[PDB]
Amino acid sequence: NSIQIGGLFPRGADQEYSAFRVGMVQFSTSEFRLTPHIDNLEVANSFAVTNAFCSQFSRGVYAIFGFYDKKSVNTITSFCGTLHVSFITPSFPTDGTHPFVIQMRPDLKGALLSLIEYYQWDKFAYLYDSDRGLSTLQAVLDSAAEKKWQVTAINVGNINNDKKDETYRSLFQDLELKKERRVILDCERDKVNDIVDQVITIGKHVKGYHYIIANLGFTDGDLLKIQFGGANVSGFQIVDYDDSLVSKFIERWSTLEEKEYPGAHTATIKYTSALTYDAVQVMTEAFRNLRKQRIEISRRGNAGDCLANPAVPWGQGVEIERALKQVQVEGLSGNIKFDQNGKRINYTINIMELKTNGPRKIGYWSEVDKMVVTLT
Amino acid sequence: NSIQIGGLFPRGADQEYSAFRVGMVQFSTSEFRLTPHIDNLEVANSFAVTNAFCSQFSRGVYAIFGFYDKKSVNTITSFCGTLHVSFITPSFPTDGTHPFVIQMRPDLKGALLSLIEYYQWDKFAYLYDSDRGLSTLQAVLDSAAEKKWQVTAINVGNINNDKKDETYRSLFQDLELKKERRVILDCERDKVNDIVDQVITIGKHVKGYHYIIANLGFTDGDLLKIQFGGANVSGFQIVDYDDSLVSKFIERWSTLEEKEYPGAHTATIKYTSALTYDAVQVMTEAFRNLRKQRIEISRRGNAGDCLANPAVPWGQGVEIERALKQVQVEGLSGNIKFDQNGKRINYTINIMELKTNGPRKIGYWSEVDKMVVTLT
Amino acid sequence: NSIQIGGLFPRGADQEYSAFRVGMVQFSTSEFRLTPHIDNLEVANSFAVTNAFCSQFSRGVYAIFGFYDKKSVNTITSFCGTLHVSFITPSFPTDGTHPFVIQMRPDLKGALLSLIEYYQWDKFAYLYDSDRGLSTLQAVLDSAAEKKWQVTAINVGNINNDKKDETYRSLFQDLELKKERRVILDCERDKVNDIVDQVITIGKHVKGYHYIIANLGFTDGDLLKIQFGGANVSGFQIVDYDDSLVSKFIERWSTLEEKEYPGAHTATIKYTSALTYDAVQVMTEAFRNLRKQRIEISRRGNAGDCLANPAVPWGQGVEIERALKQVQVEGLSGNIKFDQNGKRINYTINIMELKTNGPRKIGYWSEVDKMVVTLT
Amino acid sequence: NSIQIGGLFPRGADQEYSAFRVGMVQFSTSEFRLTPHIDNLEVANSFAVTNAFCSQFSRGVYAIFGFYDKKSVNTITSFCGTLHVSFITPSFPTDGTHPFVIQMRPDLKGALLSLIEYYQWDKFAYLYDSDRGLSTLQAVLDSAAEKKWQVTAINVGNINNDKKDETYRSLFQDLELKKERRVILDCERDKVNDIVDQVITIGKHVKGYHYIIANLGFTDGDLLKIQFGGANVSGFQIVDYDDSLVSKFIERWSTLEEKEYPGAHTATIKYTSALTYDAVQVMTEAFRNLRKQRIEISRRGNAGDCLANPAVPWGQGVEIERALKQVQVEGLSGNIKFDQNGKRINYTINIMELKTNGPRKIGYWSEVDKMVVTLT
Ligand SMILES: *[C@@H]1O[C@H](CO)[C@@H](O[C@@H]2O[C@H](CO)[C@@H](O[C@@H]3O[C@H](CO)[C@@H](O)[C@H](O)[C@@H]3O)[C@H](O)[C@H]2NC(C)=O)[C@H](O)[C@H]1NC(C)=O
Ligand SMILES: *[C@@H]1O[C@H](CO)[C@@H](O[C@@H]2O[C@H](CO)[C@@H](O[C@@H]3O[C@H](CO)[C@@H](O)[C@H](O)[C@@H]3O)[C@H](O)[C@H]2NC(C)=O)[C@H](O)[C@H]1NC(C)=O
Ligand SMILES: *[C@@H]1O[C@H](CO)[C@@H](O[C@@H]2O[C@H](CO)[C@@H](O[C@@H]3O[C@H](CO)[C@@H](O)[C@H](O)[C@@H]3O)[C@H](O)[C@H]2NC(C)=O)[C@H](O)[C@H]1NC(C)=O
Ligand SMILES: *[C@@H]1O[C@H](CO)[C@@H](O[C@@H]2O[C@H](CO)[C@@H](O[C@@H]3O[C@H](CO)[C@@H](O)[C@H](O)[C@@H]3O)[C@H](O)[C@H]2NC(C)=O)[C@H](O)[C@H]1NC(C)=O
Ligand SMILES: *[C@@H]1O[C@H](CO)[C@@H](O[C@@H]2O[C@H](CO)[C@@H](O)[C@H](O)[C@H]2NC(C)=O)[C@H](O)[C@H]1NC(C)=O
Ligand SMILES: *[C@@H]1O[C@H](CO)[C@@H](O[C@@H]2O[C@H](CO)[C@@H](O)[C@H](O)[C@H]2NC(C)=O)[C@H](O)[C@H]1NC(C)=O
Ligand SMILES: *[C@@H]1O[C@H](CO)[C@@H](O[C@@H]2O[C@H](CO)[C@@H](O)[C@H](O)[C@H]2NC(C)=O)[C@H](O)[C@H]1NC(C)=O
Ligand SMILES: *[C@@H]1O[C@H](CO)[C@@H](O[C@@H]2O[C@H](CO)[C@@H](O)[C@H](O)[C@H]2NC(C)=O)[C@H](O)[C@H]1NC(C)=O
Repeated sequence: NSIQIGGLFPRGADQEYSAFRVGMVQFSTSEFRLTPHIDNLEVANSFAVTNAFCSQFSRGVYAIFGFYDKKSVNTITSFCGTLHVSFITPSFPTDGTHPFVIQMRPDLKGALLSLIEYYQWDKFAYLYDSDRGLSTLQAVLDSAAEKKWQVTAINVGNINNDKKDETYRSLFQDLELKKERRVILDCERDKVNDIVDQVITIGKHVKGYHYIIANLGFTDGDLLKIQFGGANVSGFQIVDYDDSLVSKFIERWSTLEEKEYPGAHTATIKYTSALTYDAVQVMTEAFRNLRKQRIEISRRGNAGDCLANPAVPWGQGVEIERALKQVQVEGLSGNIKFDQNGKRINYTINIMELKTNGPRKIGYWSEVDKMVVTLT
Repeated sequence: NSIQIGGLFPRGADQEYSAFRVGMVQFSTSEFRLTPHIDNLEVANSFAVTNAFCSQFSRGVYAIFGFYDKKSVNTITSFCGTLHVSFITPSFPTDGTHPFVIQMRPDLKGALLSLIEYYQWDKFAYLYDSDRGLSTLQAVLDSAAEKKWQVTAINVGNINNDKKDETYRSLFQDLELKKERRVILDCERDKVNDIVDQVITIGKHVKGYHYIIANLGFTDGDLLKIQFGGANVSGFQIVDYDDSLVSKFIERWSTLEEKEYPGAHTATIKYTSALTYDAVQVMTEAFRNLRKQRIEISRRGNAGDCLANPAVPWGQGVEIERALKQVQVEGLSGNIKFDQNGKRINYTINIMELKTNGPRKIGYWSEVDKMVVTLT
Repeated sequence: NSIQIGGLFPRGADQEYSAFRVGMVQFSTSEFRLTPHIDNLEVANSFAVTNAFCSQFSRGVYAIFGFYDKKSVNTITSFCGTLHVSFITPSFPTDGTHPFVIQMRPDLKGALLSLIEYYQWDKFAYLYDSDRGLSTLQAVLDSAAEKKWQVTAINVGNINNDKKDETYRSLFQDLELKKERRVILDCERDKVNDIVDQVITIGKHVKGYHYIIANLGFTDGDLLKIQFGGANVSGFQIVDYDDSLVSKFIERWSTLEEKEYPGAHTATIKYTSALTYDAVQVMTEAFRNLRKQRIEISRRGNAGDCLANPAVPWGQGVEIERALKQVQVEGLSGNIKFDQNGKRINYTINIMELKTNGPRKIGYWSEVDKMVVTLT
Repeated sequence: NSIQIGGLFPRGADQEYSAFRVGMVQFSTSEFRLTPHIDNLEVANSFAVTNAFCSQFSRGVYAIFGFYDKKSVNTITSFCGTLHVSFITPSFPTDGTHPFVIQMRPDLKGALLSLIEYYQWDKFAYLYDSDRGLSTLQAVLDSAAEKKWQVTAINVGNINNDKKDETYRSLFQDLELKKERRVILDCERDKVNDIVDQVITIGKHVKGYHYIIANLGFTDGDLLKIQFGGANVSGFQIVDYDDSLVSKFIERWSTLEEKEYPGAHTATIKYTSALTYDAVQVMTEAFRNLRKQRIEISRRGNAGDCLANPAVPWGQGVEIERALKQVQVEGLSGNIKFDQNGKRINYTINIMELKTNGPRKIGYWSEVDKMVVTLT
């Protein structure tokens, strides 16, 4: 027995594809071995996204895995919820109840606001980028209205790379006029690193300036260049490198070569690749549970084409969705439990601060609890 | 000769389709005869949008007219820019330079900020809706950062109809705590009408309050219920009902029947329908200019399909885009000139206020000029 | 046996006729069977009223039910007192002791003045209408002479529908000059509804204002549009919807159909219909008491005609009047006891106010007692 | 040739019937002599009013003359406007556009308010009686609202004759508390005389107390008993005893006996009888004009009965109405001109003050002009 699936990896996700392969070979069980068909493309081009989607749909697959941006999430959700096709993705969640989508990246607004109100903040800033959405921004604004805050929102995505230095320096210069020393950074690795570069240039890495990285790869970025500025730097983490299974995976990972497994001969791993690993795990577990449910869902014939008018769903797809949304395991990120829509639940988000002795966890967060303090 | 085009209209665009037909029958001529191919659908469904686009592309069209939304704009832009197929639309303009897309709805952030600084505001509120994007909100915030303002942003898009009453009344009830007497409404006609209903129900249309309808359909809404409250009100109107050709069109319009041309036996008209009329005008003018420039665009063969790998555009698409962007005429909205990106320029936006007698034009805004007031 | 009566209902008394039929079918019994003879007409036309009266008198009726107005009350009273034919009516009671007329609508001047002195008013306004007379106005004035008040009386009866808007808005506009924030509305349901519409349109339902609905149909009007304005409101309600038999009647009432019993598939009921129900009740009780007292009333011969000169009454008319005035039962309006003149006594009028949650009974007024407040 | 008409005179209108006969014999022209059928009755009993009306309608008459009170005006207006029958009356006018009615008593609100504002009044009283209506009261109240006055309205009609002295004395006693010396009296001869008696009893006839009699018989009442109190007494007049025709009529009138012409051996005459005279005159003139219009309107057959269902008008009645409403002569009251409704126009109202030398005219009033001052 075998299975046909699809992989939508953007040009440049070498580490993510490496982790995908590592998981496919680790969880490989002769009882049922999967057979994917990768398709790399510009993920921000809905045209190519739909091309690959229809290719993998006609290929006769049951589930699809891949990323998406704020320019293709709508396309993906529509196509999936129409053709009743499960789509797994670590990319940012969706601002709605989009079915047939398995969002592995947990939420962040909760822990972010918890940390904020824990540091007792009332006037700060928020530098955002539209590369992921504006749900965090909307949550921040509503919490400010309900908390009597004074936010200073700014966008740093439309700013090209040719005038970045001049612009950023201008923003940091005209920011001190309001005596604003505390700051937030809702951007990806590239943007946060460019911003830290501009910061070290202006020399604002001195103490009194607090910084929050509103992502999960607090350890993936270049940090040692500002760890000595005495600044109040913080950040979140989703992977805990000090656990049994994650440490074993890291041992098996760093010892790999950068030729047959690019972006894999390191001690740290991107949370995106960790979630790709966990996604391989959960897909294997769901298909195994189906195999153990005394059910065969082999497509009767060719699945068809996207443009089939009218639509042409198949209930066994709903069964696959229900199976995927009924999993509970422990992966690199931790307890992986889902809800009826697809979002994650009952997860852990380790908080981290940058101290002279390196990053140090100072507690965790969850949905049932508020922020916790562990480091005495 | 004859020409074939496409049409994408939502479920409920009766007035817009009527205006489209009116323009088709008015601007027609023996020179060329358009051959539309209408296709109604849920414009917020990317799958249906792709289906309609591919149908009208296989039909062998030379251009397309239609609307879009926050959940289909990226799909439309990608498909057009890839297939080199133009696409006219009055919907909210894109946040970038997307080729092969003719935007008819001019920008609003400039005039809005000019009006705000004219009224000399420093602490107000902003009610937005996830219907046309948050470009206006982002601009308001990134300009408040430099204008020393205190904004209070709120969303009203995720509100259901059963709880709309209790929710709206809670908003303004909370705003009393902050002493918020000045407000901005960046919402659609129905949403602003519901907001105004709740406002008058609560008793806030009385003097001491100010409101701003952040849209071009100022008169498009029902203001008679808030005209005699004594509260400041302001807005924008892209069509000046006191002009020659617009008055002639209104004469030909109100006289018509609500049977063959629904939403037509009235003196008011929605800016969406006005822009539809102007769109038909500019398309006819462009095709006439092309046929007059001793040119040939007729497709030698068929179009194939969207998913033809690799993508295969056709040459005359660039010429058609250059034509549609090389137009300078006048219509309901006023002068109609586009830039390389396709957005409008050298346009005017008449500012208005709600007096006890009726809404009068206090001034107008431009791109090369600021908010020119009219003291009279 | 059977009994024949008459019925005079205006053009539009659907709810009242429905309540009449409901009472006829409810209070019926094998003891006696009523035999109504309905006759609709313009109640404000004395000629038509005389025609109907003479028709139903020649028909050989033993009593009559029906309404009247300021232009027919004298006709009805004279005809009845001359022919010794009783006449039940919920319409406004007469300004005197007119025999053979059973008034069901209890007085209001006492409770109104008690409420006024309870709120401690000294300078207010009074809007009246030439629809039920000016007894309330005359009493208000002759009591202000002794209470040291400053009244501002205004009429709204001679206002047409085309100019109602501009006229109503002019009234309250002029009242601002006198700083008139307290008001009384002695008008019908439709008139008070129009007044309230114009009030909310102008922005005077906000705090700092007080209103009093000088009628028993407090809930009969639409208050949801003025409930959340923040302005004081008060009124009277003769039917307490929170009682056993009234609740049972409402259960039997709302369940009914709007086809056979129009204006019946609702939980609210107009005091006119309630008094119609109570009128049927008391008439049945009186005829049963008569048949039980070993009496005979059946007319030996016909009735002749109204204009029989000289007038020739019949003896049992005085007995029927004594019976109808010798009744003491309970119904929707409450206890039902009459005096020698025929007006009601030992009744109750529940005072009410408009709270944000709903209209609650703050107290009640009586004849032998004053305005008993309920602090709870 | 002859004519049949009707006369509705209340029991006690001996002087009015005498004047009626005097006019019928004076204007008696052999060209056409009228033949009335008098019918005395209690004018405040609509039953008897309708009885007499139907009697004179079946008798085969063309026009009707008589009085009415505030308890029969509606009956009269309805019957007339229904059967299209002209009704002449000196009684108080109607508060509406009641057709087929000839109101000979001019208006009074105009001249009353003119005199008031001429004496420069701002705080006074108003003692009214419902024996005529409340139009004067409503006019006074609206003029007060539009003039910033402080009126003190009081009713003295409901007060029986057994407690009149005690009540009146109480009102005069508790009136001085507001320092109210100026007073108005809107009552008939009996009530005004009783009030003057109570006044002379209390001794309030001293100067400083002003009094206005809001009727036209300022000279018909008992005045010499208070003419010496030095009070500021005023009053209106409609008849000027110092003119040619009126003086000749008085000469022919006083010389008559009180046996064949009761209430006629005097030097003064009631304005009601003067208007009866003028009504005889105008009816004769209208019938003469019809005779001179080459038209015969003899009823084809028996006119029928009131209760004829449906109604049974006749256009020649409309012709009679148009003829009566197209007269212009000079009678005891002066220029008698009518309007489309029936009211009078272009008349004179001589004002009068009570001085030690007796009543003295001090000007006049009209509809085209305001109050005038003649007595230097
Ligand atoms: C950077 O991080 C350090 C912790 O490593 C922060 O230290 C402490 O900051 C808190 C927050 O302000 C202080 O608490 C407060 O004291 C102020 C004094 O007026 C009071 O108003 C607050 O309500 C609160 O109680 C705390 O005393 C302070 N202690 C030490 C040893 O630093 C530091 O504030 C952070 N700086 C920035 C710019 O975020
Ligand atoms: C509604 O609109 C009216 C007029 O458009 C506003 O009246 C305006 O109120 C502002 C502030 O109260 C006035 O500005 C101030 O004027 C004084 C001089 O009186 C000056 O000393 C201050 O420095 C400031 O400039 C403005 O003059 C006044 N406009 C007019 C025509 O009188 C009103 O405030 C608006 N209401 C709301 C709730 O927005
Ligand atoms: C609407 O109703 C409320 C309450 O029913 C009214 O509040 C009432 O206002 C009056 C006058 O402002 C208060 O009377 C005064 O109270 C003070 C003590 O605060 C006393 O010294 C005065 O001699 C006088 O009695 C009354 O207490 C107050 N009621 C409550 C419960 O606070 C309000 O005025 C009404 N508004 C209108 C427009 O009628
Ligand atoms: C009774 O009638 C006599 C006329 O025969 C009135 O005489 C005059 O009354 C007028 C009205 O008040 C006086 O005019 C005023 O003088 C006051 C003084 O403060 C002024 O405030 C007014 O604006 C007006 O100009 C007039 O002087 C006075 N003259 C005489 C010789 O009496 C009398 O007032 C009447 N009394 C009453 C109680 O109606
Ligand atoms: C939520 O997730 C936690 C993850 O720890 C669940 O709890 C424990 O589950 C892990 C496996 O994920 C076991 O190894 C542990 O023995 C469990 N107990 C403890 C104390 O760690 C937990 O059951 C999940 N559910 C809820 C409702 O919290
Ligand atoms: C911008 O638009 C204006 C119209 O608002 C245009 O100028 C008018 O164009 C006509 C020709 O169609 C000229 O005759 C007028 O003189 C122009 N207006 C003025 C004030 O001169 C034109 O398209 C643009 N004009 C400018 C100055 O940019
Ligand atoms: C006035 O009306 C009341 C009802 O509001 C009546 O009294 C109730 O009548 C019942 C008999 O039907 C008695 O059992 C109750 O005791 C009465 N009420 C009270 C408080 O005692 C009755 O018709 C009149 N009562 C009075 C006191 O006038
Ligand atoms: C209004 O009535 C007057 C009454 O005097 C009319 O005028 C005079 O009419 C009388 C007859 O009624 C004549 O004897 C006079 O010769 C007329 N003139 C004068 C100066 O008295 C008058 O015509 C009527 N019409 C209007 C519009 O006022």
